[PDB]
This record gives sequence, structure tokens and C-alpha cells, in this order.
Amino acid sequence: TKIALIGSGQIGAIVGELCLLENLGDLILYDVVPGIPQGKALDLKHFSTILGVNRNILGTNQIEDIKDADIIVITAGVLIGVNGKIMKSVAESVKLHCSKAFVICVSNPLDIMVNVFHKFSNLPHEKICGMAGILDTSRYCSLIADKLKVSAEDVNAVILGGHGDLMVPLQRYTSVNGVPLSEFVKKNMISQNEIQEIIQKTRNMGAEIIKLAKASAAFAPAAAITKMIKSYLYNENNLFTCAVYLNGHYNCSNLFVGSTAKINNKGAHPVEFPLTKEEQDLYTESIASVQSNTQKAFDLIK
Amino acid sequence: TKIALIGSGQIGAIVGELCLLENLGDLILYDVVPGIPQGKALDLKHFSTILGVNRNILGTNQIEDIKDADIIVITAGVIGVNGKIMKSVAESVKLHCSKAFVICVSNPLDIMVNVFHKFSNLPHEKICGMAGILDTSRYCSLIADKLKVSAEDVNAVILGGHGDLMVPLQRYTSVNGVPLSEFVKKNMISQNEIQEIIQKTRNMGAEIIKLAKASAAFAPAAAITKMIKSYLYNENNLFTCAVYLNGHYNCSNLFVGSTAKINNKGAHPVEFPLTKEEQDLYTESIASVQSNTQKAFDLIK
Amino acid sequence: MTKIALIGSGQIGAIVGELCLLENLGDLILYDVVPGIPQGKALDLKHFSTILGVNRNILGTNQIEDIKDADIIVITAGVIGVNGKIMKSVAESVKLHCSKAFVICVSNPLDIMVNVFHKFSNLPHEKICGMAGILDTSRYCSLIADKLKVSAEDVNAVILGGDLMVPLQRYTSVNGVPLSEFVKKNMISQNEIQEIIQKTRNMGAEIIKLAKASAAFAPAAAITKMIKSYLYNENNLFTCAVYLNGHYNCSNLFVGSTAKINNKGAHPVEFPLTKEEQDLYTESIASVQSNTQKAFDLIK
Amino acid sequence: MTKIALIGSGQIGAIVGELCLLENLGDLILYDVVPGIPQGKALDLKHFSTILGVNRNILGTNQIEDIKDADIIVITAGVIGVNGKIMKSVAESVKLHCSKAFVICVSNPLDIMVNVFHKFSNLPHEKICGMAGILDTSRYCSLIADKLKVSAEDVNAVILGGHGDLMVPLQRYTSVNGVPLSEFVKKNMISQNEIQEIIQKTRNMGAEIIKLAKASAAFAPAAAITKMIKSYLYNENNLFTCAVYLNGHYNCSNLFVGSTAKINNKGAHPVEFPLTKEEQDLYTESIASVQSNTQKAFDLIK
Ligand SMILES: NC(=O)c1ccc[n+]([C@@H]2O[C@H](COP(=O)([O-])OP(=O)(O)OC[C@H]3O[C@@H](n4cnc5c(N)ncnc54)[C@H](O)[C@@H]3O)[C@@H](O)[C@H]2O)c1
Ligand SMILES: NC(=O)c1ccc[n+]([C@@H]2O[C@H](COP(=O)([O-])OP(=O)(O)OC[C@H]3O[C@@H](n4cnc5c(N)ncnc54)[C@H](O)[C@@H]3O)[C@@H](O)[C@H]2O)c1
Ligand SMILES: NC(=O)c1ccc[n+]([C@@H]2O[C@H](COP(=O)([O-])OP(=O)(O)OC[C@H]3O[C@@H](n4cnc5c(N)ncnc54)[C@H](O)[C@@H]3O)[C@@H](O)[C@H]2O)c1
Ligand SMILES: NC(=O)c1ccc[n+]([C@@H]2O[C@H](COP(=O)([O-])OP(=O)(O)OC[C@H]3O[C@@H](n4cnc5c(N)ncnc54)[C@H](O)[C@@H]3O)[C@@H](O)[C@H]2O)c1
Repeated sequence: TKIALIGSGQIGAIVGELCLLENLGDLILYDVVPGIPQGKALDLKHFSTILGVNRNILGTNQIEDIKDADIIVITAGVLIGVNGKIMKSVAESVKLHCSKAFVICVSNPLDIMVNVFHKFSNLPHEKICGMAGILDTSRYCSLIADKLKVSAEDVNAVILGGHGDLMVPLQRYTSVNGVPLSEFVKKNMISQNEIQEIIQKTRNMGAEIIKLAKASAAFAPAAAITKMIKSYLYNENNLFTCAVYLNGHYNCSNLFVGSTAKINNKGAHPVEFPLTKEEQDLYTESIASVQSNTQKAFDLIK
Repeated sequence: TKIALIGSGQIGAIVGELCLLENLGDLILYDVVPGIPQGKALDLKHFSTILGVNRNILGTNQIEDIKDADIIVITAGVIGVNGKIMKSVAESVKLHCSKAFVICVSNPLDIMVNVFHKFSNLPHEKICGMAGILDTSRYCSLIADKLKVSAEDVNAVILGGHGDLMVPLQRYTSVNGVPLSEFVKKNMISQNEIQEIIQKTRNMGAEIIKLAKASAAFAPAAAITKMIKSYLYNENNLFTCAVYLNGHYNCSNLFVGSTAKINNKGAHPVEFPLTKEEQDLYTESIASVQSNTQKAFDLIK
Repeated sequence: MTKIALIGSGQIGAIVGELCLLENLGDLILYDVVPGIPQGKALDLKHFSTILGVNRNILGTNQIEDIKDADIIVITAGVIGVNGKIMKSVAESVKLHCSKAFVICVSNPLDIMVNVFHKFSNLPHEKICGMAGILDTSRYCSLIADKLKVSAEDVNAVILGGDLMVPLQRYTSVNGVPLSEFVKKNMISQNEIQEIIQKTRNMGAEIIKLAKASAAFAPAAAITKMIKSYLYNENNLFTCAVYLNGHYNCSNLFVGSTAKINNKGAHPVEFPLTKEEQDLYTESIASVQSNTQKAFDLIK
Repeated sequence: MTKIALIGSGQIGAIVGELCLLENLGDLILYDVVPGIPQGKALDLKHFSTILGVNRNILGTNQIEDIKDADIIVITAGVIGVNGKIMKSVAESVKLHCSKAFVICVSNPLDIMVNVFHKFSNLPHEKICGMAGILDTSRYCSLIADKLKVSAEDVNAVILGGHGDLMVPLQRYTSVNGVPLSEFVKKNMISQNEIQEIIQKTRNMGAEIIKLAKASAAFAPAAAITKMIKSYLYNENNLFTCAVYLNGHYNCSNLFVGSTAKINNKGAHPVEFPLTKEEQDLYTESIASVQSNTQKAFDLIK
């Protein structure tokens, strides 16, 4: 198994580090800037030795070293104009070198960039995905667990839609070790105002990390990606929210959007859960924005 | 941190093995049969070396080697003969390691956790039995199989005895936060299929026995270890375990399988709002545990 | 997609399954001849997996045809004469069902039984091995680390070849510092080291005499680490039963020796021995050769 | 109740936190002088924790008094003149707030900065150390394993001396699964010229990473620190090369320098192995430089 990291910045490097700790595969660290992937590859090699990992690591500036890659993680970029061009190029490269790879897009804007990759990849839509939902879900589930003074380990939630202010958090589909969130407002352990406070924090978390750390989150995104890698390689069928190809699900077809999905051997597959009309309405507006910003994107690339 | 296994049979040995794999603490393997814990201790030590674990392991037949234990895992036994064994372990824990968190495993479980309380005189929050997590594990695994998904995020509350008056709450079953109800709506699983799964979960212990000619060992050990983990690392994880109810679910002054958080200071019950058919099934379960527990204490004299 | 087939679902095979699940090595096929035993243990491992968050497929079966295209084979099936018959049958089954699997034999007597597997499997010799040396090495390295009041983690040793072990003090080191340096500084004695050697020689029997059962956890861990090295193309250096082909003056026999395991199987390594280092080993290699031909004769 | 206090929340300190979370070593305090950085990184590690099922508490602070009663201290604070300023202040703070912590200094120049910390903390000398040898050892053993086409897992080596240009790698104390390196030169599987090449690479590895990645190694240093943390907390007695207080060992007195040591409950304890005269010579001269640059250091700080 060869895991190709297209982009060897902060997120790509920590994905490699975590793919080594768990023995997921050999690493290809690719970047456009000479020297950066070679230096980080050497560091990961010594890290590997210290911790008893024997996987192969190669830092390269030559994209043809992506050949027969089973996994692809795209963080290449720095936005809609400059990253879309980069994403188109990587897309073409993935077609002629590693057409049978499972592809996890990360570059922002996410839901826009996953569609750009699809249009120019000619890859199957089930073999393509973006990571967003798991990061929003984790922040929401952590904030709920803190207030309920419980471990986050068994706090579960569905959050539909794009990675931004077009989130759709489903309180209906939130549970604490199988006990719905409702049961906790019932027992006056949490209030609806507190839950809506938590939702806006979840919506603003990306910007809050940036304002404090003067840099976008890296560790949590890397962990989300690694778990999507894991799900695919080990045919796990785990249920995530991800950018995924809808095909009639939630009244939408022919667009990658943040949705519920299974990841396994054959890729990322949407799941349709029964929504209210206010749940499906908010989501359709969310899906509409992604549709308009994606076609503006395709045109700006001209 | 010293983790004391009172009973070095099939389950106790795998608890040690798993607490070594995760570096939970030093092990004291105690048993009544001479030589058995010493032999198994040596094996776990070579196992430890092979995989790079440095925790100390001591196999002994001397119960006084239980002193200052932080964790206690009781598998000692084979209602009459195990309850009198459990009384002895209880007394031993009283004078040697009174401030230990205690995880009872010996069967019948909810009966034996009460036996331990009566004779240990330990605080009620420092005592527990493992049952619910093992039943929950079989139920959620069977649900995940039918729904063609990973079990990893299938969660469920199961109240009551570790037996054939289990109370599985379909209301409190969810798949990555989505209630099971949503899956019967979309016809991905049926109510009869779910009642299949319930009778299977109730009969799994006997089916393992009837197939393997031995009671389950790995899954129980894993359930115990996760309760050990929750306590040592102050995790506040939400399990179903045997726990001291005191008004919760209309029951007071009895250990029974219930919802609880485990942390630093022990095992703490949580009362969720049940229907009356949910609370009725549970109260009858709680009634049997109360009747068999007083039956139990009687045969021990 | 990686399939790990356990031929034998007793104490060792069950713990090998458990450990390959904990480490996500692959899907499991638990095979046994006794009806119900692998099905029961498979169910237990499934619930164990759920508790610990492992998603691998688990199949308990009594039909050997379910071992098809297995990448890994772990043979614990048995109970001298009668285990060889069992091993011959397992060998034939592996050629018809899973001919390109890497094969780790465990059933005793070990060096005799892996040779039995070779004669009847028609498998390549590099794809076959038995687990022994790692268990003797670990016990020796554990006892040394205890005496030196050090972690075992970086105590390494070569032991070639039961009563016919070859512990090489010259090839013993503590994080790269030879054992030599520790007797120099009066931290351990030559008599202490020879006591430790005999404890290592007698460890199997005393575990039996104390626990009234042969070791299971440590053997399972040794096997899992050979499984690991093969699947992840690790090239780790073990002592195991391995096919010698001129190495150490011996050819055409599986014997306990130094080997690297990788993608391509188990491959002997020849280190430079003195002459009674090689002399003692040649007697050991002679013992395995006579009892192996004794074995093949008793099997008819 | 184990508290791991990271004094410095840059690249190395952040990955130390991440790795002590993956292994459940303790709760984290991320301290830094720059407002917002530790708070932001703490949030990221918290969400990282949720995704991977870790429940240990993490707090990012700009208030140094928040390291109180810490069991572990990892000092990466800095950027000889100005970092000695920082290390003296950190030293004083550790004295009055967490005097019984085991202290792992990382800021460089390492062997110089560990002595600075000792002078102004007055902590017990067995409770103070710097991480260097394990990073040099890993690079050397990695390069040896590559040549010999073997797993690095059982390549072991002693490297004495400063973390710089006068390292002292002991081929005598190099072994492959217990077999000395010499046995491989006999078998013509490696040459001494190749081994001296490997030594020059090991000596220059830090600068080579810098020139390629335009940033110092982070992953491997963090892993070295974490395993030193591990050895201490779990009373492991593992044998490392670290900066440690020698007092008569190797003809050296009253100075922290890279040497062989056991780490356990009670701290870091030197071990003296029998060296030849060429081995002890090369070591005394490195030890001489560390002494001269440490005396330069103490003078520059006033
Ligand atoms: N979807 C999420 O939830 C999540 C969360 C936070 C950030 N983001 C986004 O993920 C992306 C990655 O973040 P990061 O920390 O890794 O950024 P980074 O700067 O640290 O790394 C990006 C790398 O891509 C490289 N690059 C640029 N052009 C390239 C090309 N044409 N081919 C190959 N490589 C190329 C850059 O040299 C750089 O090394 C960012 O756009 C960020 O905004 C995603
Ligand atoms: N709580 C649950 O959900 C659940 C599930 C499975 C098993 N069980 C029960 O857990 C118990 C242990 O299972 P096991 O496989 O490990 O049994 P085991 O026979 O293999 O080990 C029990 C050990 O306790 C020893 N022992 C006997 N008397 C003793 C005494 N007076 N003091 C100390 N030790 C003593 C025995 O010699 C034996 O070594 C069984 O009763 C089993 O039915 C409970
Ligand atoms: N190489 C070593 O260092 C070492 C160390 C310890 C044990 N051993 C040996 O490993 C072997 C297994 O040990 P164990 O405790 O796990 O044995 P076990 O009895 O507990 O399990 C062996 C299984 O093989 C099964 N079996 C029997 N006949 C079979 C057949 N014809 N086909 C398939 N399966 C069949 C048995 O039913 C049994 O379930 C023993 O021979 C033991 O002596 C080797
Ligand atoms: N010991 C070794 O073997 C080895 C190897 C590599 C790196 N280093 C050194 O380890 C140290 C850390 O490396 P890094 O990548 O993490 O550096 P970094 O710049 O990325 O992070 C250091 C942090 O210390 C902070 N800081 C600055 N001044 C401070 C003060 N007065 N008090 C508290 N904090 C303060 C900075 O804001 C910065 O965030 C560096 O000196 C590095 O050069 C040592």
C-alpha cells in the first residue's frame, strides 16, 4: 500500500506521521517547492526509527512518483481562483499516473475543490471525497460532552452540509452512548440556548483557531483524514459526514456536498436519512450555495 | 498503579494481558490454586518482553499481596459456593486494600456484587460489576451486521440483569447518532429482526458455551479493561454496569445493571426518563435480582 | 482483504487471532476440526472487537475449504507420531486451497513438524517457517534485563538451534553495548549468565509444571510479530525454524536459526561462528535430522 | 493526575503534546509567551483528541504559574545569548512553581542550555536532562539499517557527546539484533568508509534538514522526548544517551553532557562503560568544548 500526500505542508506531514503510527502504508510526500518534502521525509524516517515503524518514506518533487498510489490526500494550495487551478493540475496528474486511487481532498474551499477535482479527474465519483464533516462533528461533539460532563468517546452526531456557515446540525441525530440529546434537555442537564451557543461555536471554530494560533488547524484535520484512509483500506464501512457525490439523495444529484456516507473498499457512498421539511429546507439552501460557488469556480478557472 | 486480579483463570489472565498491552499498571495475579498464577505470570512477562511492555507482574497465592491495590478484578469462583467465595474475597479486600475500586465478574453477577458489598463494607460508589457492556457489545454488533455498517458507532443502553431479563432500549439505540427507529422507517431492518437480535443477545452466553465448551473470555476481559481504563484516566465514560441505585429507576439499596459514569471517584448511577413499559420491564428485572440476592445471603449461612 | 487463517482454534490460535485484531493485521478465518469450537470463539472475538473498535471480518469454520487464498497460515493443530499425521493433512490442504500463503508452524515438536510440512506441502521453502527462537530469545533477554536492572526493550541476543539451544553471549547486547561490558564492570557474572541460560532452557517445562498448561500468550505474541514482519515487508531479524541451504554447514533441513522475514518469506542469515560455536550447532542440527527421519518413518 | 507541562508551544512542543496524548501519558499544559498560540493549538489537539478517542485534558495558557506541581517539563522555549536569557527565567519559574518535576530541556545549544537550567533552578541534578543522543542515535541506526537492508528495530548504538560536530559514535557499541557491527564489516556487508560516511551524515543531519525543509526537524525530536517522558513516568529503566550530570564518570565532573544513562522514577542516572583510550580521548575533547561554551554562556547572561 502506497499513500501519496499531494502537498507536504502542515496537514500533509501530520497525515504521514499518523499513517506511520498506525502502519497504514508506505508514504510518498510530494510538493512543488524543492527540498521541503525531502527534508520532512527524512524527519519522518528518524521519527519512524525511534518508534519502531519500518514503512518506506520518499520525499519527491516529481509527480510521476505518484504511480500506482492506492491513497491520495490533496492539501496542495494556499482562495477559489488559485487553488482551483492547482486542483485541476493534480486532477490531471492523478488520471494518467494513479487512476485507481481513492482520493481525499482537503484544499479550501473544500466542497468547491472536491467538485473541481471530479470534473477534471475523470475518476469514478465513489473514489473521490473531501474531509469536512468529521471536523465539524468532532468540535460539536466535544462541546456537548464538556457541558454534559461526559467523555466525548460516545457522543455521536450528524452534521450535514458544507464546512462553514452553511452547516446543518441535526439535534435529532445527536446521542450520548445511544441516549438522544433530547433526553438531556429533558433532565435539565442542557438547555436549547446552550446547544445553539455550541452550534455557533462549531461554526466559528476554524476562525477562532486562526485568530488565536495565527494558523489554521492541523492536528484534528489530519486525524479526520487518517480515519477516512483507515476506513477505506480496512474495508470498515464506518459512517462519516464527508464531501460525497449525491445521486438523488437529499433531493440533489450531480454534486459533491457535505453529507452522510459510508467509506469502504469501493469508496465513499452517500447515505440518505429521513429529514423534516425544515431539515431538508436548510440543507437544500446549503446545497444551493455549493452549486453556485462551484460553477463560478469552474468559470473563474477560465 | 497496581491492578490486582483476584482470580487468575481464563478471564483474569486476559485482563492482565490487555492491561499490559495498554500500560494500565502493574499486575498482581492472585489465585487459590498453587502454581497457576506463577506460571501464567511468567508467560505474561515473556509476552510483555516480546511486545515491549515493562510493567511488573507478580503471580502469588498469598492474598496479602493485594495491599494498596488501586484496582480489583474479581473472577474468583466456579449461587451457594461462589457467594461464600465472594464473601472471603470481600473480607480480604476490607483489611488489605480498602480504598480500591472493585470490578466484580463472578456469576451470577448482580447477585455477587451485592454479596461483595455486604461483607466488604466498601463505599457503594467504589464497587461495580461488569455485565451491561458485554450484552451491549453483542446487541450492537448484531445490529451493525444487519445494517451493513461498522459497529464502531452503534450505541445502545441495555438495563438490567446479565441474563434473560435484559431490558434493551430501542429508543436508546443509535447509529452514529441516528436512532434505530430511523432505520426501520426506511425498511433497512424490521422489528421482528430486532426482536431476533434481542433473543440472540439474551442467549449468547449459553450459545458460546454450547459451541466452544467454555464461557466467553475475550469480550468480558475487554469490557472489564475499559472499565479499568475509565476509572484510572478519570474518563467519565457512560456504561451500563452493576451499580448501587438509591432511588434511581424506582429502586433503592441494591446493586443492579444500570446506566452509570465511571471516573476517579468510582461508579455513579444516571437516571434517564423511561416509558412505563421500559420501567415496568426493568422493575421486574430489579425484583428478581432482589429476590435472588436475599436468597443468596441466606444460603451463605 | 488480507486474510489470516488460523489452522487450529485452541489456546494459541485464539490469542493469535486476538492479537492480529488488536493490531489490525487482517481478516480472520478460525479453522478447527472439532465442531462448534471455532464458531464459539469467533463470536467472542467479534464482541471483543466491537468493544475495542476493531472492524475486521471474523469467520469461525469447520470446513478447510474456507482457507482459500489466505495470505497467512498459523498451524497449531495437534495434541510425535500422531501430530505428524495431522501436519501432513494440513500440508496437503494448504497446497490445494491456499498455495501461496506464508506458513508459520507451531505444533510440537517444532523443528520436526515444520519439516513434515515441507515434505508434503509442495510449498516453496522460503514461504515456510516455525516459531521457536523468539520465545527462547525473549526469556533470555528478559532474565538478563532483570539482572542488569534495565529495560528489556533494547536487550538483543542470537540463540541458534529444547535442550539443544545455542545462546551466544558474544551476540548479546544492551542497546548496542555488548554483554561483555557488563561483566567487565562487575554488574553480572559468568555464573549468573549460565544460570540464566539454564532457566531459559527449562522455561517451557516449568511453566507447564506450574500452570499445568503450556505457555500461550508469549508464543502468540512471537507468531504475531512474524506475521507483522511478513505483511509489512519489515525485514526484521528473528531466530525461527528456517530452511538452511549451505548456511552453517547444513542444507535441505528446517532448523532453528537466524533469519529475516519479509514480503518474500523467511530467509536464513549466516553469522560468523567460532568452531565450538559451530560444533555445538552441528550436533543440534544432527538431532533434528535424525528425529525428522524418524518422524517420516513413523508416519507410515 | 499526571500533568505534562510543555514550556514552549512551537513545532516540537505541539508534537510532544500530540504524542503524549496518543499514548495517554497525562494531561497537558501548553505554555508559551506569545498570546493566543497555546490556546489555539490546545483547541486543535482537543479536537484531534476527540477524533481519536483520547479524553485527557488540555489547557493552553500564557501564564507560567499554570505549570504548578507538573510531573513533567519539556522546555523548547527560545528561537547562546538570547535563549540563555529565556532558559534562566524558565529555570527560576520552575523552581518556585513545580520544583519536583522531571525536566527535559530541548532548546539549543542543548548541552549548554541544560547547564544553564541547572545553575538557576537548583533542581536535583538527576531530575534534569536534555534530549540529544536519541536523535543522533536514530539517524545513525537508520542509515546503518538502510545499508544492511535490515529493519532498524534492532539496530542499537551508543553515541556519546555533544549534539553537534563532535559526536562520538561508538561502533564497538553498535549491534544488529545483538550482533556487533564488526561482524558485518568482516562479512563485507558494510565498509568502514561507508560507516564513516554514515557518521558524517549523522553529524550534518540537522543542517541538511534545515537547508531542505527550511525548518528544523520536529517529529523525530518530539518522539525522542516522548519516550524519555515514557521511561520516567512508567519507571521503565530504559538505557538512552541523553544530556546528564556526570560527576567523575568518563573523567568528567560537575557538568551536564551527552552520556549513557538510565531513566526511571527517580530521574536520569549516568552509566559509565569501559572505553578504550581513543574512545575516551575523543569524548574528553567534546566534553571540553561543552565546558568552554557553557562558561561563555554564563558570562554572556550578565
Ligand atoms: N477541510 C477542513 O476541514 C480543513 C481544515 C483547516 C484547513 N483546511 C485547508 O486544508 C488546506 C491545507 O492546509 P495546510 O496546513 O496543509 O497548508 P500548508 O501551507 O501548510 O501546505 C500546503 C502545501 O501545498 C503546497 N503546494 C502549493 N502548490 C502546490 C502544487 N501546485 N502541487 C503540490 N503542492 C503544492 C504548498 O507548497 C504547501 O507546502 C488549506 O487550504 C487549508 O485552508 C482544510
Ligand atoms: N459478568 C459477566 O458478564 C460474565 C460473563 C462471562 C463470565 N462470567 C463469570 O466470570 C467468572 C470467571 O470466569 P473465568 O473464565 O475466568 O473462570 P476460571 O475458572 O477460568 O477462573 C476462575 C479462577 O478463580 C479461582 N478460584 C477459585 N476459588 C477461589 C477463591 N476462593 N479465591 C480466589 N480465587 C479463586 C479458580 O481456581 C480459577 O483459577 C465465571 O463465574 C464466569 O461465569 C461473568
Ligand atoms: N513452537 C513453540 O515454541 C511452542 C510453545 C508452546 C506450544 N507449542 C505447541 O503449539 C501447539 C498448540 O498449542 P495449544 O495450547 O494452543 O493446543 P490446543 O489443544 O489448545 O489447540 C490445538 C487445536 O488443534 C485442534 N486440532 C486437532 N486436531 C486437528 C486436525 N486434525 N485439523 C485441525 N485442527 C485440529 C484441536 O482441536 C485444538 O483445538 C502444541 O503442539 C504445543 O505443543 C509450541
Ligand atoms: N535537543 C535537540 O536535539 C534538538 C533538535 C532540534 C531542535 N532543537 C531545538 O529545540 C527548540 C525548539 O524547536 P522548535 O521547532 O519547537 O522552535 P519554535 O520556534 O517553532 O517554537 C518555540 C516557541 O518558544 C516560544 N518562545 C519564545 N520565546 C519564549 C519565552 N521567552 N518564554 C517562553 N516561550 C517562548 C516561541 O513563541 C515559540 O512558539 C529550538 O531551540 C530548536 O532549535 C533541539
